[PDB]
Amino acid sequence: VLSEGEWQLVLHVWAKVEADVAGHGQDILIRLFKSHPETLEKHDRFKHLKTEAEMKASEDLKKAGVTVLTALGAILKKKGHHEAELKPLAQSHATKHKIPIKYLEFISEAIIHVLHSRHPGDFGADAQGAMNKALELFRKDIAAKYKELGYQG
Ligand code: HEM
Ligand SMILES: O=N[O-]
Ligand SMILES: O=N[O-]
Repeated sequence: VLSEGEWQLVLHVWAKVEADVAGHGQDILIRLFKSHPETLEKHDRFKHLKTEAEMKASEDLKKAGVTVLTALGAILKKKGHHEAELKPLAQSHATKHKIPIKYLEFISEAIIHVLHSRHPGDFGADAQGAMNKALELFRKDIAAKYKELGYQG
């Protein structure tokens, strides 16, 4: 559990993300791919990209970032009561895309990095700690679902 104040910290900084979902998505995916290049291999449409500029110019990458953040924002807004939203995501990520937990850790790291970089006043120790808890809970619960589906990733 997060407290209600922790949830509110999460959603307060999220509202900043919602002002420009695509640009935040671009920064987060580029951070993920630069930090953990093996992750890029999972995206057949754009796995050939090399430079930061190429990544910024890619329509497909920009769409992917919005796809992620739209889903994740809907998850966060449930304040832990997200089983229904996690169900389809676990299904595709376990059985189709095969995204291991370690990669969800990497993207969680990238999200934290970008929020700290862009919104430090809204991302002090309080809010960092609350977002860390929120993303940990997402990963815990998705991991259980993965296993239910037969995927030990
Ligand atoms: C916060 C974590 C994540 C969220 C909320 C998320 C969400 C989504 C959603 C909503 C879709 C479209 C529907 C679906 O196929 O389920 C999608 C597709 C996909 N996801 Fe994720 N995702 C996450 C993390 C990741 C990571 C870390 C990777 C790869 C390293 C990944 C790889 C893919 C792939 C390969 C697709 C298919 C389309 C594509 O190639 O771009 N996802 N994801
Ligand atoms: O690489 N996240 O889709
Ligand atoms: O709590 N989600 O499976």
